[PDB]
Amino acid sequence: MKFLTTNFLKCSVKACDTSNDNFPLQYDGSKCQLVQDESIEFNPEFLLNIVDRVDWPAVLTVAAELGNNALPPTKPSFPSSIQELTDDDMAILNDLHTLLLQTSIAEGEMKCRNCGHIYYIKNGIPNLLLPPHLVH
Ligand SMILES: [Zn+2]
Repeated sequence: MKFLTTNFLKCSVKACDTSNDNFPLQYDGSKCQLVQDESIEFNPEFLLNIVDRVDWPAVLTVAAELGNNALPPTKPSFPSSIQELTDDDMAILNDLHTLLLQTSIAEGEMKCRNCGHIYYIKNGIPNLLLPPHLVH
């Protein structure tokens, strides 16, 4: 499951819905095996839409769990059109593409910070229901 998905997965126990600790889940980085899918094509327009949607604090938390400590504490901001993007903006976009879309968890384990429920990812598939669309 793509790194991006960790930004939209909360504990499936209904009693946890009211907790501030139901999301994000706590990924066990000692157990999560990561794989790169480089066949996913870079699309800046699509990526800009994605970056706008993510909860940045949860990106930072999960990334650190999975061994990435090179992200800025504030979500990168970008101009309103592709034409206005700098080379530096594009380099950031490329890095975000690699992180959010090309990086997948093939196998792993993650838990609810509120209730301690342990979930699993097997052959890239979590045993918690995936949402049909990604929104906060
Ligand atoms: Zn829970």
